[PDB]
Amino acid sequence: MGASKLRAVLEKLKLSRDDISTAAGMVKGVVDHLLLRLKCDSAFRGVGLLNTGSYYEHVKISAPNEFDVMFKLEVPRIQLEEYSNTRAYYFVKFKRNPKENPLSQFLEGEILSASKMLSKFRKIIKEEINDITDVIMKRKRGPAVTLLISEKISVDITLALESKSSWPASTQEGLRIQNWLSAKVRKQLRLKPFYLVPKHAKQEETWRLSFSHIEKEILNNHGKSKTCCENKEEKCCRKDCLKLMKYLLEQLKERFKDKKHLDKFSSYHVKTAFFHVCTQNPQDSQWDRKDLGLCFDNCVTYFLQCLRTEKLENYFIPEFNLFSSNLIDKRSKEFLTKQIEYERNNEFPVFDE
Ligand SMILES: [Zn+2]
Repeated sequence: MGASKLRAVLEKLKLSRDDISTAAGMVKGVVDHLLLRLKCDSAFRGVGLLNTGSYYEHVKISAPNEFDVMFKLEVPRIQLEEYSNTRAYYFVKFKRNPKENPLSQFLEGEILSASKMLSKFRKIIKEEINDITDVIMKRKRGPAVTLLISEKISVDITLALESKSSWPASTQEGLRIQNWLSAKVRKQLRLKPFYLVPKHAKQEETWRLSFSHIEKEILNNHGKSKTCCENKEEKCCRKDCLKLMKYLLEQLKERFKDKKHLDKFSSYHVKTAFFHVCTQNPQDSQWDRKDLGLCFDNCVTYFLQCLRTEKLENYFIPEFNLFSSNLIDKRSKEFLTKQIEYERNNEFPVFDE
């Protein structure tokens, strides 16, 4: 219950709205030009922009000079094959689509090559950018490409495949929103497409499931009550809490920047944990504005338990553990645990620094 202070922090974050908005505009102008270029290419005919991520969830609170952008590509009749026993990684094949389809230039045997596709994606964007100081492309550190706009704004660009078929079985027990949002809503959401982003596992040519569009839909229609946050009597602190969790993690990564201890943690971990706290606390009355202090403390406490037990399930794919030993070592989780505990015990000093 340090609610008075948390409000002041939120109020401070609002002062960044204009810079972030101005920056978003420049990114948009550039990313629109790029989309027009991509659409001229045979391989990327059904390419489109996916308006997802923190900016579109109204939850981007820092870093006017950093954006993530996702392009989507409609890929009909996809066949998936699970990579090993990872529940989130897959190989991509096609259902009787061998020829007359421009995407087949990207095949290696029967599987679609992420590496070939990304290389052509990058090459197209580079060509376009080379045809036009105010926009450059950073060289490879491996998020397909990264741009620098006006020598100032860094934009990470991700290509995603869109599949309109039903979600893979590993999502069967995920998205536990039945008692928060409804069974009805869960049914409707699961009829929507899923996405696949290029992502190495273990190793190569695998793709990882992505649901950034569902995450956006939940965040922008987030109450048990259909009118949550539409009137003064129903202002909940759910987004405030998510904002504070993200800022906490950003501020900590900034503080221990010289250490490598915090490099593996990202806002996705915070966002994932936050959705789990929404599931555990399904009623809007558990997110009363006046209880901002208790609610933020639930979020922090939840996040600490994930660290201590080394378990943070992907919200969509329950068997995919974001905090497994294979992704993040015990020492890093133990370091973050200690810092969060210190921070909580001292009314969050990093919120002023
Ligand atoms: Zn609300």
